[PDB]
Amino acid sequence: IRMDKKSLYKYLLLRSTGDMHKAKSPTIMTRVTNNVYLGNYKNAMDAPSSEVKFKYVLNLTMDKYTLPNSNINIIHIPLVDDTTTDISKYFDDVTAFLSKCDQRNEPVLVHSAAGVNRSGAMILAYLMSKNKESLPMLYFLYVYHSMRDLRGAFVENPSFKRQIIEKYVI
Amino acid sequence: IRMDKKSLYKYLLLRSTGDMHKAKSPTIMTRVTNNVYLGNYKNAMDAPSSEVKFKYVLNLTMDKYTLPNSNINIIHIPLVDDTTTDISKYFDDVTAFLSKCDQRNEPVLVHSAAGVNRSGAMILAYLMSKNKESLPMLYFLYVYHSMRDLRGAFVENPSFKRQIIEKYVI
Repeated sequence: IRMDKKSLYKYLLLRSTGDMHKAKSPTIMTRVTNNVYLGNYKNAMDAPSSEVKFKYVLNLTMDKYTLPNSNINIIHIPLVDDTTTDISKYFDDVTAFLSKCDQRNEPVLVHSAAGVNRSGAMILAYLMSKNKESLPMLYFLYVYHSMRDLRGAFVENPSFKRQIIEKYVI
Repeated sequence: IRMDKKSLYKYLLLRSTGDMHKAKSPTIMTRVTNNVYLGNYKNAMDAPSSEVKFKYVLNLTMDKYTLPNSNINIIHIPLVDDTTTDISKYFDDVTAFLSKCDQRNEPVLVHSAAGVNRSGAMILAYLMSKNKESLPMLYFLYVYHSMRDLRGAFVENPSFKRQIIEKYVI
C-alpha cells in the first residue's frame, strides 16, 4: 500500500509551502536502503548487539570512539554540525563507499550525535547520488520530506541543505 | 537590483524544505500587479482615502459592508476561511475579473479579514492564471514564497493551498 500518481506531487508541494511538523528528535535506527542505516549516537553504541550484522559504522561526530568488544569497522569522518563547515568535500567518497556497501550487502550504520544533520546530510547525498531516473529537484523534495516524515527531523541544518542542493540539483 | 539565474532556484528549494519564518500578520496593503492590491479588513476601511484611485474592492469576508461616502464599487464574494470551503469554484471568474481590471487600469483591492487566506488564495490564483511562461510547479513555489516573504503570511490555510495546486499545477 503506497501512494503513486500525483498524490506524491500534491504531498510534495504542500510540504514545500509550509505543511511541516515541528522537528522531532529521531530515536530508533532507520533502514534507508538494503544495507545502509541512519542513526544517532545511542544507536551506534547499540550497534554491536542489534538485529543487524554491521560490518561498518560511519562515525560523523568529532570524537573517535571504539567498540572494542566488537568486530565492526569504525570509519571516522569528523565533522561539526555548524552553519559554516563544508561537508560537500566528502560527498563523492562517502556515497561511493555506501554504494559499495549496498553492492556487497555489507551493512553500514551512518550516524552523528543527533542522527539528524551530519548523518542525514550524507544519507541524503547517497540517495541523490543513486537517482538516475527522476528530475533532481523533485527527487530532492520527495527524499527530504519522506525522510523527515519518517525520522521526525532530517537535515535541519540550512547550510547542509544548501550544499546538497548545489551538489546535486544546481 | 534583483536575483536571477539559479539563486531563485536555491532560494526556492531551501524555502521548500523548511527555511520559513513563522507567520507574521500582514499590516499594509501590497501592490501585487499594476492595478491589483492585496489587503486585510482595515486596509479596506482605509480604501476610500488612500493614495490609490480604487474603482473596485473585492470583499471576501462574510459580512456585506458599505463605504457610502465613496464611489468604490464593492464586489462581495462571501467565503469562510476554513479547511472545508471550496474556493476553487470562483477561481475562473475572479481571475478573469482581476485581469480585466489590469487591462483597464482599474485599481482593485482584494481583501479578507486577515489579508492572508481567502484574499491571498485569490491573489495566488490570479498570478498562476496569468503565467504562460514558467513551469507551474516552480512558478507556484516562487509566487508562494516571494509573496509570503513580502506579506509575512500568505495562504497559510492548507486546504486553500491544496485547491490552488489542484487547479493550476495538477
